[PDB]
Amino acid sequence: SRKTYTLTDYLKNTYRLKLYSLRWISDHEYLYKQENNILVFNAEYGNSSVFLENSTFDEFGHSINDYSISPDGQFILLEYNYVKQWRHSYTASYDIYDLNKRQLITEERIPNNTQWVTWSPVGHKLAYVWNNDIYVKIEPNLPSYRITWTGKEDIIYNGITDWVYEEEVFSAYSALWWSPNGTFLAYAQFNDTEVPLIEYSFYSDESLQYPKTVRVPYPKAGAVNPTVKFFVVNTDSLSSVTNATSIQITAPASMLIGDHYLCDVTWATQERISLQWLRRIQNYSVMDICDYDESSGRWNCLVARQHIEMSTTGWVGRFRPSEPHFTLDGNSFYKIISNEEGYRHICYFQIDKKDCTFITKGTWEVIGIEALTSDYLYYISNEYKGMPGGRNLYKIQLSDYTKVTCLSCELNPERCQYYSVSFSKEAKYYQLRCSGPGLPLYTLHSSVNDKGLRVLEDNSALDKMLQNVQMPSKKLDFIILNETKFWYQMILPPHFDKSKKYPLLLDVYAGPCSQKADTVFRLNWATYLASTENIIVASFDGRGSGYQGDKIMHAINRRLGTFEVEDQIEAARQFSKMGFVDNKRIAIWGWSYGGYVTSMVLGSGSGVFKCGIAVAPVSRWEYYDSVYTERYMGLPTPEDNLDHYRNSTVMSRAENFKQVEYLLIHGTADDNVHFQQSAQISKALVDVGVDFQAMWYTDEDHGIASSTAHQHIYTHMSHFIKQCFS
Amino acid sequence: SRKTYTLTDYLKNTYRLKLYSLRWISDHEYLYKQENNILVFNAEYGNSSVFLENSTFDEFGHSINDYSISPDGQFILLEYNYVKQWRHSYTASYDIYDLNKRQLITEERIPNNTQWVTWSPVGHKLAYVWNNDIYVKIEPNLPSYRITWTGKEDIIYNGITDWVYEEEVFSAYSALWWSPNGTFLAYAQFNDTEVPLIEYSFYSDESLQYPKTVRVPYPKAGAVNPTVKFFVVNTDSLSSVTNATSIQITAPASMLIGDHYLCDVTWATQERISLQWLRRIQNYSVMDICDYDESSGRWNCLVARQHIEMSTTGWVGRFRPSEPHFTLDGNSFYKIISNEEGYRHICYFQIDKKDCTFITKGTWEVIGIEALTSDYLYYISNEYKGMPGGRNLYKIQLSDYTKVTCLSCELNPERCQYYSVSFSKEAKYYQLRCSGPGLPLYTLHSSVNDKGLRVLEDNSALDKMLQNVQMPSKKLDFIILNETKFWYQMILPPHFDKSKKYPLLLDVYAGPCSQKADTVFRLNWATYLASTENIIVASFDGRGSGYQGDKIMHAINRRLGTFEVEDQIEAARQFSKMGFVDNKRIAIWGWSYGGYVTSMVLGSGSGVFKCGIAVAPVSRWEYYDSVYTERYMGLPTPEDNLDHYRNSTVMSRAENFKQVEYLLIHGTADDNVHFQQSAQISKALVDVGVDFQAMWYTDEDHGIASSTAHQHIYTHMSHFIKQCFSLP
Ligand SMILES: *[C@@H]1O[C@H](CO)[C@@H](O[C@@H]2O[C@H](CO)[C@@H](O[C@@H]3O[C@H](CO)[C@@H](O)[C@H](O)[C@@H]3O)[C@H](O)[C@H]2NC(C)=O)[C@H](O)[C@H]1NC(C)=O
Ligand SMILES: *[C@@H]1O[C@H](CO)[C@@H](O[C@@H]2O[C@H](CO)[C@@H](O[C@@H]3O[C@H](CO)[C@@H](O)[C@H](O)[C@@H]3O)[C@H](O)[C@H]2NC(C)=O)[C@H](O)[C@H]1NC(C)=O
Ligand SMILES: *[C@@H]1O[C@H](CO)[C@@H](O[C@H]2O[C@H](CO)[C@@H](O[C@H]3O[C@H](CO)[C@@H](O)[C@H](O)[C@@H]3O)[C@H](O)[C@H]2NC(C)=O)[C@H](O)[C@H]1NC(C)=O
Ligand SMILES: *[C@@H]1O[C@H](CO[C@@H]2O[C@@H](C)[C@@H](O)[C@@H](O)[C@@H]2O)[C@@H](O[C@@H]2O[C@H](CO)[C@@H](O)[C@H](O)[C@H]2NC(C)=O)[C@H](O)[C@H]1NC(C)=O
Ligand SMILES: *[C@@H]1O[C@H](CO[C@@H]2O[C@@H](C)[C@@H](O)[C@@H](O)[C@@H]2O)[C@@H](O[C@@H]2O[C@H](CO)[C@@H](O)[C@H](O)[C@H]2NC(C)=O)[C@H](O)[C@H]1NC(C)=O
Ligand SMILES: *[C@H]1O[C@H](CO[C@@H]2O[C@@H](C)[C@@H](O)[C@@H](O)[C@@H]2O)[C@@H](O[C@@H]2O[C@H](CO)[C@@H](O)[C@H](O)[C@H]2NC(C)=O)[C@H](O)[C@H]1NC(C)=O
Ligand SMILES: *[C@@H]1O[C@H](CO)[C@@H](O[C@@H]2O[C@H](CO)[C@@H](O)[C@H](O)[C@H]2NC(C)=O)[C@H](O)[C@H]1NC(C)=O
Ligand SMILES: *[C@@H]1O[C@H](CO)[C@@H](O[C@@H]2O[C@H](CO)[C@@H](O)[C@H](O)[C@H]2NC(C)=O)[C@H](O)[C@H]1NC(C)=O
Ligand SMILES: *[C@@H]1O[C@H](CO)[C@@H](O[C@@H]2O[C@H](CO)[C@@H](O)[C@H](O)[C@H]2NC(C)=O)[C@H](O)[C@H]1NC(C)=O
Ligand SMILES: *[C@H]1O[C@H](CO)[C@@H](O[C@@H]2O[C@H](CO)[C@@H](O)[C@H](O)[C@H]2NC(C)=O)[C@H](O)[C@H]1NC(C)=O
Ligand SMILES: *[C@H]1O[C@H](CO)[C@@H](O[C@H]2O[C@H](CO)[C@@H](O)[C@H](O)[C@H]2NC(C)=O)[C@H](O)[C@H]1NC(C)=O
Ligand SMILES: *[C@@H]1O[C@H](CO)[C@@H](O)[C@H](O)[C@H]1NC(C)=O
Ligand SMILES: *[C@@H]1O[C@H](CO)[C@@H](O)[C@H](O)[C@H]1NC(C)=O
Ligand SMILES: *[C@@H]1O[C@H](CO)[C@@H](O)[C@H](O)[C@H]1NC(C)=O
Repeated sequence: SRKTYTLTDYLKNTYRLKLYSLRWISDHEYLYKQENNILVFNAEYGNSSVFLENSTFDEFGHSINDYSISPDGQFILLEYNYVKQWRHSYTASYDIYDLNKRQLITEERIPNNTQWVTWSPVGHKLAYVWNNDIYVKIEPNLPSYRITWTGKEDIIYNGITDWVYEEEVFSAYSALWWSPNGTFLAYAQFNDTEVPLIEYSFYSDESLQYPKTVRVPYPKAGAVNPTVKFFVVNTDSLSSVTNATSIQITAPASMLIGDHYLCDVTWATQERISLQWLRRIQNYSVMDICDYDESSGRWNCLVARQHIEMSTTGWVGRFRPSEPHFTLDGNSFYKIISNEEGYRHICYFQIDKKDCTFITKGTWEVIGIEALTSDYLYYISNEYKGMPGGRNLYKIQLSDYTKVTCLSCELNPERCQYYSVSFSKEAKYYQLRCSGPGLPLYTLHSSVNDKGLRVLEDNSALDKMLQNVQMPSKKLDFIILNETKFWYQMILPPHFDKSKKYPLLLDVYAGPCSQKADTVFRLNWATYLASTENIIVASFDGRGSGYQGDKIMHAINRRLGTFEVEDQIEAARQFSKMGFVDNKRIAIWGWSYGGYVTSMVLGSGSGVFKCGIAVAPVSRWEYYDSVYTERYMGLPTPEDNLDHYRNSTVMSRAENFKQVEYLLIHGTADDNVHFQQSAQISKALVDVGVDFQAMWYTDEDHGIASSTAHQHIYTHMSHFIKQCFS
Repeated sequence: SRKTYTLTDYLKNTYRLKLYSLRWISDHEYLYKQENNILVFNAEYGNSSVFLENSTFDEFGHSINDYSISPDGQFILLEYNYVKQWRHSYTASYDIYDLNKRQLITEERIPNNTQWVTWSPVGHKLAYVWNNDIYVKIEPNLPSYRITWTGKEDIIYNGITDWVYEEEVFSAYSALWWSPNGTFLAYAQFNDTEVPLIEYSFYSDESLQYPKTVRVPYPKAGAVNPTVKFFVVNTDSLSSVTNATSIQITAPASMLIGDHYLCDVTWATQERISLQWLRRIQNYSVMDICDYDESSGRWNCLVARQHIEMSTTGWVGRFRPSEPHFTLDGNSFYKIISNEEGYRHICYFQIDKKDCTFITKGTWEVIGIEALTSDYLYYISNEYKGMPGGRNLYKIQLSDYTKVTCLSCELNPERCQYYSVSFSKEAKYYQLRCSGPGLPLYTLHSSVNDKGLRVLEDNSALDKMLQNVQMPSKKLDFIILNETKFWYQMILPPHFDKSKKYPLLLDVYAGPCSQKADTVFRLNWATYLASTENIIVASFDGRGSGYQGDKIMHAINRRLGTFEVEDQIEAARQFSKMGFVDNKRIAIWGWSYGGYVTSMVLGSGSGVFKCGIAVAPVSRWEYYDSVYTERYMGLPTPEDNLDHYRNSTVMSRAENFKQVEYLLIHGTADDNVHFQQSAQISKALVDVGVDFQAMWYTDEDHGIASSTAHQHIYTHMSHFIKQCFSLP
């Protein structure tokens, strides 16, 4: 009855989801990138015009992998010679096209190997980083003003983050923030002088005679961290005969007393900036609010105007303290924080008042604040139907907190229970993005009355393609572990029959604040497994899970490798007793933190799992980065948590691996979870005489995403899974 | 009843081959260590006495890894804190024990982390290397004299070899040579300033937070090679000048013209030293004979005493130029070189006459010269029965070369066909060591009449245990191709039945001058595969193999990855034709050069082999060291042999791997055949979407010899072979 969704369909991307990536250029229009050009759309009516046909550069001489139009609409930044570095970082060459004269700028161009570029928020000023220093161009074709002169590879970073700040703090390579109208350029400076370097071989193409050694400043748990400083420069004052003057904003004293991090920067007004700092022991943070002083020329951060955010049950924030949303005058702000009961809700602050007022409450949480107007605060939460894995857009009336309206819950309940949003500049319009449980649905709306203007993309095409294939279904439900309920999902094989017994694969991650049971529609490996191999692929969110309150999330505080691994086993245990689950054929697999939990479960002696696959797993927390690890584990010292750091390794369970079939996989050029972690696991298994399966991927990183490697690993894992299940 | 030889038997070393390791301290006595008490024996009567009691060093605070008694036997060097490095090199701590006063010396001790220590050949002088510099101690308790000040980590090596000289040039770590009576100390100096570094991670124990990066000066094919200098210093002047001058002996001009190597150094007399040099293009070699000029205090090498040795079809020597053996007076010497018929035989040289006189036969080869007396010259060869895989001890009468006697051939023809020997200091006695085809047998003889004095060890214990197990058998024979015979061996399952069809595993190496078919008795993995799994494990010595003449050994000159590979495929076809092999279950495996061949065969498209396993394989010759690679391949340049370098990689045959089951294994800390080699193979396979099996071994080197790692790899390979053959 029709074909199934095969491995090749997945690996070759036969059935592709359509998207609608737009970028608002004002409160009324937005740009829409296409294959052959770029169009500007009028949100009110839906009509459009061509901004440029790309063919404008058919003879540019280079392949452009990205365009960036000045908020001005007068210039286009052309990026090419792209070279990826870490998850967000990369280098590239840049050319600027002057749209006024429709001519490429030939003078004073951006240097090759530029690390980062960004237009100012309003006109056409540019700030970029080259060789670790900051540069500013007031006009696209004029000479640049050198802002910093201390940049030095692997030592001093100006305007860009180092490895650990890029990955675990800002999730970005950029370390510069323009003020609202472009007057000031704020930036951070990182000093990795005493930060140890992780080193690993990179083999490159066959033609390279000698392997090269990659070295990157990377702080593992307890090691020396990079230090940070913050500055602000006035881009309207830069001379040309004189060096630029950058003003530093330091302290707070409660932070300077020891190791700390800069964890958030958000401008409040044209002359007021907010900064959030976090102590190395991540259960205490402080927000400073600094104002410019023309007469003194400094940036003053009045005490009494700062706000302390701490936690007695765990760390601060889901992954870091939340971003504040300042009112128009910048005298007050809204921000998500953990309420008295441990659930995250919106709290309303006055910049000089100590206590804030929660404007939302209940046993559910706010995911994020998306827009703020004098009229309403728009946000996304999982309140609807009490489903932690679902998400809807709401608006709360700032004059009457009793008037909360769900703007997406009812649009199409059967198809849409998971949304994300994108508001125009002043929130006059918003694009809704439904991503499950049905096919993605993109729509446009107007805020004044929340009218549904039009459908932007409904994936009707794809829908017609899948009706011809035996697709699996998704069951989202829960089980109860003494008092508390925990959710799980199952990707079910076509024509599922509870009378029949199916082999089950536990797909796991389970890191702090993770969520693997949700209402999102996915076309992945699990789809193939259930559709072609008739394997049920389950996922479970137990202790440590997010979006359900701190009682659940902080349950594994200072105790990674305990409750989240046990709950994973407990869940698997209840699944086996279900009846439509063959208890003799149950497997488990995960990537990264998921590889860690997979490995820990397999070495627990549960006897529940037959086989398991660990990809790029963490094996012992002392090998992982400081920011992430310490957030949950504290410091690896005897005074603190060294004992648990030593009790939660994978290698300590080696002996228990004699009862299962294990497949260990890792990319040799993994800069995140070092290949070292899996090399130590295999050595421990060898020392105990445990046979297992292994696969290394040379020169692949944490994503093992090169086209051929991606195909190889899934092909290799599939053989392993069906071999185990047959 | 009666069990077979199980994997565990092999992995747990249940059946052990007893040995009899002795050390001659004179022409009449030898030392024999019994794990606890080191006693000394009298060759003549066999009576012994304790030389050093068991407890003598208890409370030492350290475990003695090894002992070393000085020539005059007055002192003993205690080696502890051993830390292995490469194949022969290792660092350690040392203490000297005064036997004259039963005192442990505590003054001016040898430094910790000392790289190498050696007694003078006479007396009790000492020469050691620390931080790449040479130091000399005239008296065990007195302060040392520094000889070199140029020592520099990974840059300048004094008295010790760099990586490639240790592994490929000398097959030894030490780079210093005391003169016979100990007056002079000769040494070489290696400058690796311009030599590229191979870098790889070493993870160490779990406790190490950040992995260490190992970097070793290692010249790959065609890269810059270390340069060498040779010096000779007079140690008897150390206590009179403050800074004794090291006299340099350079040239030859024919060598200085371009890249070269110092390949051998041996003293001829108290004042005569011979040096052998080899051009980077290893088809030309020169030996200088230099005499000390008591007048100018310099060392001069007369050109009339210079001996050239070149090759028109291949390289010089089996792996390098042959070592000379000088007559007592140093005016003439013997040396193994290939004759006009391509066979390696011993010829007699006079130091100032260029034409040498061959003293041995033809259709076979001399393996090595073992001892030289005024009367006879003793050597080992494979002449007996025309079996290239057998080894026997002979002796030829120096005054009449027609008089040659075999001393080992007839001792026990059924049990012994492979011998090695150890002569006493003046060749008055000698121990014979038989290693196959029966169980090892050690005997002691007196050279006067070659009379057998007694049996030192006959492995009677082992013999008994084995009569209680179904052991496999071994067949050694040959096959004829293009009218040339090629030898092979097969380890046959118990109760072999030529009427049945057995699965077969081709055990390969096949490197230049290699020999995998011989008479040696072995208790290894193959023993288990045959005995327990009933699999036939075979080996074939094809073109390129050694001990059979240059016609066969040089067949692969400048052509690695060809004939040698094709011949292993033919061997499997030839074995199949024998009628007792299952055409559907033929596999192949190898280690190192054997991994390269296994891989090249699996990617050949033959379809003779179902599955294969490659351990630490070479994948492309441009990744292997210069000395070994260039010897057979020349330079990887377009003007020379680059085309074949590029045409002989394993990666270029990845597509062909879709039709076979492949298992690739490699140690991550392999300093010899770099992990890089397998890393590029796996990547090539991933690039064409071919599935395969893999296993890396964290921190294991080329030997993957750690106890746990050893048991693990053989256990893993067994699962693969059994699964491939549908066993058990
Ligand atoms: C080992 O071999 C290297 C060659 O790679 C030798 O290094 C070379 O040493 C000479 C010393 O005469 C250097 O020349 C000097 O260069 C400086 C420039 O900084 C100049 O001021 C001096 O007047 C002189 O010309 C040469 O640069 C250097 N080459 C390299 C690549 O380092 C080294 O001496 C050898 N060591 C031994 C113990 O043989
Ligand atoms: C024992 O004698 C040897 C041989 O003379 C001494 O070695 C030599 O020592 C000098 C000075 O330490 C080395 O440096 C030289 O410096 C000059 C001037 O800067 C420069 O022009 C030369 O190129 C060289 O770098 C010299 O290279 C070195 N030569 C050798 C063969 O080692 C040694 O220092 C003496 N030991 C004692 C304790 O006096
Ligand atoms: C980046 O951060 C560095 C420290 O992590 C700053 O530096 C400071 O710390 C070093 C120690 O690493 C001090 O000492 C250095 O010099 C002495 C003497 O030469 C050495 O003995 C010592 O080992 C260090 O190499 C420096 O004195 C100190 N710097 C200053 C200016 O006092 C570094 O300045 C900083 N860079 C920037 C741009 O902020
Ligand atoms: C999209 O079209 C509008 C004009 O649309 C028409 O007029 C509207 C009032 C309404 O009746 C629609 O149904 C009609 O189709 C463009 O508006 C013009 O914008 C330019 C500058 O951008 C301005 O000079 C004109 O005065 C505007 N016209 C009107 C009537 O206001 C708009 O520019 C179009 N957007 C794009 C991206 O093409
Ligand atoms: C081994 O024993 C000999 C003793 O030899 C004896 O006489 C022989 C003719 C023969 O009958 C043997 O069986 C006898 O045991 C020791 O030889 C002595 O050596 C010392 C010098 O070291 C010498 O001064 C003595 O005269 C020798 N003894 C005789 C009788 O001549 C020899 O030392 C013993 N070696 C060991 C290692 O124990
Ligand atoms: C960035 O480099 C490009 C390419 O130049 C080459 O590659 C560089 C990495 C470096 O190795 C240069 O020496 C190479 O020439 C520059 O583009 C120009 O390209 C033309 C032809 O392709 C060449 O004749 C020019 O010399 C190159 N450079 C200049 C200044 O003309 C590009 O200009 C460089 N970026 C900047 C800001 O100059
Ligand atoms: C701006 O500041 C920079 C950094 O101090 C100055 O540049 C350095 O000037 C010194 C002295 O001339 C040179 O030795 C360095 O090579 C320069 N570069 C660096 C990175 O230090 C620069 O001179 C200053 N310019 C003005 C106008 O004051
Ligand atoms: C961008 O913001 C800056 C800072 O508020 C504005 O600059 C100020 O302009 C006022 C004029 O009303 C001056 O009195 C201040 O001295 C300026 N401050 C500084 C630091 O220069 C600027 O006007 C804003 N830009 C625009 C286009 O409105
Ligand atoms: C933030 O974390 C620190 C460190 O875990 C807490 O301080 C420690 O608390 C434990 C008891 O819970 C004591 O044994 C230690 O002596 C305390 N100090 C240190 C340096 O470890 C601190 O209480 C936490 N803050 C909050 C608000 O809970
Ligand atoms: C062994 O070493 C030398 C070998 O040259 C012997 O000969 C002496 O050598 C030195 C040169 O180093 C000359 O100055 C002496 O004249 C040589 N001796 C004679 C008698 O001419 C030396 O005799 C031997 N030393 C020992 C300890 O045996
Ligand atoms: C040893 O082999 C080398 C191979 O490099 C020979 O080198 C040269 O001479 C050959 C014969 O005349 C030429 O065919 C080669 O092209 C040339 N090699 C180079 C790099 O130019 C060398 O002659 C041989 N020596 C002997 C004695 O045969
Ligand atoms: C309660 O549930 C948790 C996890 O669901 C489990 O670890 C624990 O044993 C149960 N009982 C108690 C008293 O905590
Ligand atoms: C060698 O090292 C040990 C341990 O550090 C030390 O006790 C001993 O004195 C050292 N010996 C020498 C000769 O330096
Ligand atoms: C004949 O050539 C060699 C012997 O010279 C032999 O090994 C081979 O099998 C035969 N044929 C071919 C094509 O090599």
